[PDB]
Amino acid sequence: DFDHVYSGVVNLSTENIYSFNYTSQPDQVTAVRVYVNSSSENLNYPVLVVVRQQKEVLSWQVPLLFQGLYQRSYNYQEVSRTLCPSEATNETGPLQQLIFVDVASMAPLGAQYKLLVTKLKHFQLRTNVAFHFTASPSQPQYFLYKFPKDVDSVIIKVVSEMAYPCSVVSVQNIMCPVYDLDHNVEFNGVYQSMTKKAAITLQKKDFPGEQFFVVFVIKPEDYACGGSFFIQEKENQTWNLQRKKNLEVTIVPSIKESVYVKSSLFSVFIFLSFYLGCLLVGFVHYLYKIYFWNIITIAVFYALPVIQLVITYQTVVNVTGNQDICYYNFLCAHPLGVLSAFNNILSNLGHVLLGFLFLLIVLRRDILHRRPKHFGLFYAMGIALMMEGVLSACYHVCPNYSNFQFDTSFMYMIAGLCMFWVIFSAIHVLASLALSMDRMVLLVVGNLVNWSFALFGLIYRPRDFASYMLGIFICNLLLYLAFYIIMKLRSSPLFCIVATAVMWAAALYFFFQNLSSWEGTPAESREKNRECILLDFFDDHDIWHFLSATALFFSFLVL
Amino acid sequence: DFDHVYSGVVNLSTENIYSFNYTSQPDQVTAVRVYVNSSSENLNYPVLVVVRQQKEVLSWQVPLLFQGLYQRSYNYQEVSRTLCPSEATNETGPLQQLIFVDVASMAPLGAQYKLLVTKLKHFQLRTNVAFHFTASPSQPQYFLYKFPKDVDSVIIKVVSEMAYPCSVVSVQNIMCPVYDLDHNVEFNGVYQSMTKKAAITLQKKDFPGEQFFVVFVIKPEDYACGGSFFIQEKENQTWNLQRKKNLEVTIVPSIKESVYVKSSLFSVFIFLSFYLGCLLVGFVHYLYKIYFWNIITIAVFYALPVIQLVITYQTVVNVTGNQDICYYNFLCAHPLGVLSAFNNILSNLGHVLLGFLFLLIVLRRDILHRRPKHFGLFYAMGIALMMEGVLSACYHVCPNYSNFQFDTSFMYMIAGLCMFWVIFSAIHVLASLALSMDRMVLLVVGNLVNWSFALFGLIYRPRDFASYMLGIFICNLLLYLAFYIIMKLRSSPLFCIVATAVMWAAALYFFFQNLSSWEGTPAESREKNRECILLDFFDDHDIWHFLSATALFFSFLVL
Ligand SMILES: *[C@@H]1O[C@H](CO)[C@@H](O)[C@H](O)[C@H]1NC(C)=O
Ligand SMILES: *[C@@H]1O[C@H](CO)[C@@H](O)[C@H](O)[C@H]1NC(C)=O
Ligand SMILES: *[C@@H]1O[C@H](CO)[C@@H](O)[C@H](O)[C@H]1NC(C)=O
Ligand SMILES: *[C@@H]1O[C@H](CO)[C@@H](O)[C@H](O)[C@H]1NC(C)=O
Ligand SMILES: *[C@@H]1O[C@H](CO)[C@@H](O)[C@H](O)[C@H]1NC(C)=O
Ligand SMILES: *[C@@H]1O[C@H](CO)[C@@H](O)[C@H](O)[C@H]1NC(C)=O
Repeated sequence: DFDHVYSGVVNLSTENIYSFNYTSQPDQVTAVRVYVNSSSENLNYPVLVVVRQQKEVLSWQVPLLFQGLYQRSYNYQEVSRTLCPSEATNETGPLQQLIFVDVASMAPLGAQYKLLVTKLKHFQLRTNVAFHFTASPSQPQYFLYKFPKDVDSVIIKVVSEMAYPCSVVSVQNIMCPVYDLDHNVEFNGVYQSMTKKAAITLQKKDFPGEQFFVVFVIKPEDYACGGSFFIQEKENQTWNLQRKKNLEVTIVPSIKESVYVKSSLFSVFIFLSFYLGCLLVGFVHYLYKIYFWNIITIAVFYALPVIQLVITYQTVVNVTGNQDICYYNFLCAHPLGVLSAFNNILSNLGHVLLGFLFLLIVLRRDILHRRPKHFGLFYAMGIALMMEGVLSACYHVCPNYSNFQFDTSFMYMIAGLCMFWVIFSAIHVLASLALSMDRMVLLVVGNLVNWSFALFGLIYRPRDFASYMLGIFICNLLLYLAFYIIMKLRSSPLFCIVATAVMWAAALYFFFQNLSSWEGTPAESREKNRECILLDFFDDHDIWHFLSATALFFSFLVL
Repeated sequence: DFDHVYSGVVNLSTENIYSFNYTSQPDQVTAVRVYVNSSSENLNYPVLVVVRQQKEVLSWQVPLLFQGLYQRSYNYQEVSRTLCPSEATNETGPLQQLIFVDVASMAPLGAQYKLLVTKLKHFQLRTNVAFHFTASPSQPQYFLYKFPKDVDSVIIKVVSEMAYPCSVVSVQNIMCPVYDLDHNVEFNGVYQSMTKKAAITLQKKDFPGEQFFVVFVIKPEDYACGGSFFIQEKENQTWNLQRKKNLEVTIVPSIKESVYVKSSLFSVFIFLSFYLGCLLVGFVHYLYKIYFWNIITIAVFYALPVIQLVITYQTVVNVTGNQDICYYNFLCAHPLGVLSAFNNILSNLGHVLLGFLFLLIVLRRDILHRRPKHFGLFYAMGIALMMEGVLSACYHVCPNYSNFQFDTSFMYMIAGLCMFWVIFSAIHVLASLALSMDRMVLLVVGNLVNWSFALFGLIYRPRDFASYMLGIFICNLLLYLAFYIIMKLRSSPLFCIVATAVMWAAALYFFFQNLSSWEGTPAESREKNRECILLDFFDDHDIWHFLSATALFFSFLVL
C-alpha cells in the first residue's frame, strides 16, 4: 500500500520482500516514488535495496556514498528515486502492473531501514503553471512534459533561492531507463549545470514522441558550480548528510514566428529610416588605396579562422547537448535553424548598417571636396566599426573564454596599426600624462581625473580587462571632444553634439547590466540572466549593441 | 562452484538463487566473472539477473537492449560482467567472501537462461607482456595494473585487427563500482575511443593507490568511430547479436628522463654545431623599419589569441580526461609538466634556430654591403619562417580541426601581403599560366606539368587543401630554381644547391607518412599511429619538421 512507511530489520539470514500492485489508465501517467533511509552509520555493511519492474531493475546501496575530489567521502542516509513510468495508449486496458521491492544486506548484526512508497500526484508538468519541489543529491527528481497541439516549442525555466548546492537540469526523450545519476545524467539529451537559474530551449521537431522527460539531479559537491570546500580532518563528512535545494520549475510557451518577423522588421526599418533621413537631408541640400587594400586583406584573413572555430563550437554544442559550453543569456535566447541565439546575432546589424552610412557620407564629402582635411583615418575607423560588428556578432554565436580574446584582438590590431595591479595602474598613469594660465589647470584636471580611475583599478581590481580599457578610452575621448567644444566657444551641426551625450548616457546604463559573465563557472554566469525586454525578443545586452552604434556614429560624426 | 554452467527456467512464480563463496589471499586480486545468456527472443519480458556482494549490487536485463541513433534497436543475448575485486593488504586473513546471484522475471510462460561463473586467471596485467582477449558490446572487460617500484610512468597500448566495431579504452583509479558501461564509462578517469590502435600515457604521481583499472567497452554502433549503418526495415536488428572484437593489450614502461635530456641535447647541439660551422666559415673569411614594425605587431597580435585558445584546450583536455579532443600521435607522445606531447613541441626549435641564423647572415651581408640587391623580402621570409615555426609548435600542443585553420591563416596572410573541384582545377590552371625558339618549349613544359597536377587534384580530390597548396608551391619554386640554374649555365655556393635537393627529397619522404589525420574520427586518426623512431623520442612528423627546416634554409640560401 502506497503512502505508508514500512519499518524492518535486515541481517545476513533475513530479507524483506514487498510486492506492490497498481494500475495506470490510458492518457494518464503514474510514476512510482521510493522513499528509503537507513540509520546504520557503518559503511562496511551498507543495506542494499532493489526495485523490480516488468522490464527494468533498479538497485542502490544505503547509506549512499560519493567520492568527490581530494578524496573526501560522504554518508547520505536518505535516498529516493523514481521508477520508469509505463505509458498507456488508446489501446485501452487497466494495466494491472506490479513492482517488486526487495531489501537485503550482509551486516553481521543488522542495519535499520524505513521504506515508503507513493505515486507522484504532480508528475506531468502543465504549461505556464509554476511548480515547487525540493531535490536532494541522494533524492533526484524528474517529471514528464507533454507538448500541446498548437505549441511547437517551449522554454523551461528553473529558479532556486540559495546558490548552493550545485545542481544539474537535464531533458531527455522518453526511452527508459531514465538517466538521473550524477555520473550518468550527462550521457544523453540536453542538460546544463546551475546554481540559481537555468533555461533550456526545445523544439517539438526533435522529439518523435512529442513528450520529453525533465530530470533534476543535485551534485554532491560544489566545485562544478564554483563553490568552496570545508577542509575537514574527517574523511567521512557526516555533516554533509541533509543537503537540500528548494526548486521551482515553470514551462513557458516559446514565442511564435510572428514576433520573429516583427522584431527583425523593427531592426532593419529603423536603420533604413536612418538611410531615408540622410537621403532627405541630401535632397534638401540639393535645392589612398594602400590602406584599403591592406586592411581588407587583414580583416578577411583574420576573420575566417574564428568563423571556422566558432561554427565548430556551434556544431559540437548542437550535437553533444553540453549547454554549459556557451555563455548565452538563456532567458532571452532565441533559436533559428542552427543558431541557438538569434537575438544576440541580429542585434549587431546596426553596427554594419550605421557604419555603411558613415562610409557613404564620407565618400560624398570626398567627392564634393574634389569638385589637413584628410578622410583616410575616418575610413580606417569606419572600417573598424564594420569589422568589429561582424566579428562581435560571430563571438555571440557561442560566447566563451577562448573567443573573447579574438573579439578584442582586432581592436588591439587596429590600435597598434595607428601607432601586478600596482604596475598596471602606474603604467596607465604614465600613458595618461604622455598622451596629452589655464592650460596647466585643465592638464592637472585631466591627470587628476585619470588618477581616480587608477585608484579604482588598483583597489577594486575588476576581472574584465577590456571593459576597463574601453571605459578609459571613452572617458578620455569625450574629454578631448569636450576640450574641443570649450575652446571653440572661446574662439568665437549642433544637434549631433547634444545627441552624442544622450545615447552615450543610455549606452552606459545597459553596459553595466552584465547579464552574462563568462569569467566564472557557467552556473554562476546563469545567475545574472534576465528576461527579454524589447518586443519580447531583445535583452539588455542587445540594447547595448544598438546604442553603442549610434553613440559611436554621433561621436564619429563630430570627428 | 565456478567453471560450471547452470541451466534454468524462469517465470512469474519461481526465482533462482545461487550463493558462491570464495577467498582472496593478500597481495593477490581475484575478480569474479559472470557469463549469462537467455534464449527468449521476446522483449516484453526480459529476465533480470542481479549479483550482490558484501557492499555492491549490480543488476542487468537479458536480452540486453541498446537504442542507437535513428531509433534502431539492438537485442544482445550473451551478457557478461566483472564484479568489484575486493583487495586484501598485509593485514592478513583468508577473507571468506560470499556473492549472491539472483535471477528472476515475470514472463507469463518463462524464459531460459544459462549462467556461468569463473575467476579471471589473467586479471593483473604484467609489464611488457602482451595479453590477448575478446571483448563484446554486451561483454565488457577490465583488468588491474599495479605499478612497479622503479617505474614511475607507463604507456598502455591496445591493438585490434578488424577496425569495426568501435571500442573505448578507459583508465580509472581503484574505487569501485567500476564504470564499464557505454553511457557511464566516459564519466570518470581517462578514456579514448578507437577502432584499431590506442595508447594512453599514465604517470604514477596521479594515482595514490599506485594501481589502476583499465576498462575495455565495445560500442553498440560504429557512428562514434566513423562507421556506417546497414539500413534495415526491421527495428529489432537481430543480425547484430554476435558482435565481437579480438584485442591485444601491452603495458610498456615509459622512458626515463635520460633519453629526454639526450634527445634535447642532440637537437640543441646539432643546431649549435650549425652555428659553429657558420662562425668558422666567417672566421676563415676573416683571414625599412616600417615592414619590421608592421610584421612584428601583426605577428604578436595574431599569435596571442591562438596561444590563449590552445592553452585553454590543453587545460580542458588535461582536466576532463577526454583524450579524443586532440589528434596526437599517441604512440610517440611524451609528456612534460602540462604538455601532453613534448617531442612535437621541441621538434620545432630547428625552425626558430635556422631562421635566426638566416637573419644573422642577412644582417652580416647588409653590413658588409653598406661598408636591385635588396634584402627586405629576405627579412620578410625569415620572419615568416620564425612565425610559422612558433605557430606550428603551438598548434602541435593540441592538433585539431579548429586550429589548423589558424595554422594556415598566417601563411595566407603573408601570401596576401606579398601581393566544385572542376572550378578549383580551372582556377589553379589559370594561376599557373598567369604566374609565368626555346622559351615556348619550356613554358609549354611547365604548363603541362601544372596541368598534370590539375588532373591529379580533379580526380583524386585529396581531403587536405594545405598539403596540395604546399606541394604546388614547392614544385613551382623548384622549377623556377632549376630554370635559374640552367640559364645561368647557358650564360657562362654549389654545395647548397646540391644539398637542397637531398633535404627536399627527405622532407617529402617523411611528409608523406601521414601518421595523424584529423579530418576523420579520432579513432581513424589513431589507426595510423606509428612508434617512436629517432632516439626513442621522435617520430616521422618531427623528422618532417627538421627536414622542412633545413630544406627551407638551403633553398633560401640559394635565393
Ligand atoms: C497484483 O498482481 C498480482 C499478480 O500479478 C496479484 O496476485 C495481486 O492480487 C494484484 N493486486 C491486487 C490488489 O489485485
Ligand atoms: C525515513 O524516511 C521516512 C519517510 O521516508 C521518515 O518518516 C523517517 O522519519 C525517516 N527516518 C529518518 C531517521 O530520517
Ligand atoms: C484516443 O486518443 C485521443 C488523443 O490521443 C484522446 O483524446 C482520446 O480520449 C482517446 N480515446 C480514448 C477512448 O481514450
Ligand atoms: C561461504 O560462507 C557462507 C556464509 O558466510 C557459509 O555458509 C558457506 O559454508 C561458506 N562456503 C564454504 C565453502 O565454506
Ligand atoms: C550460453 O553461455 C554458455 C557459457 O557462458 C555457453 O556454454 C552456451 O552455449 C551459451 N548458450 C547459447 C545459446 O549461446
Ligand atoms: C607485506 O607487504 C610487502 C609489500 O607490500 C610484501 O612484500 C609482503 O609479502 C607482505 N607481507 C606478508 C606477510 O604478506
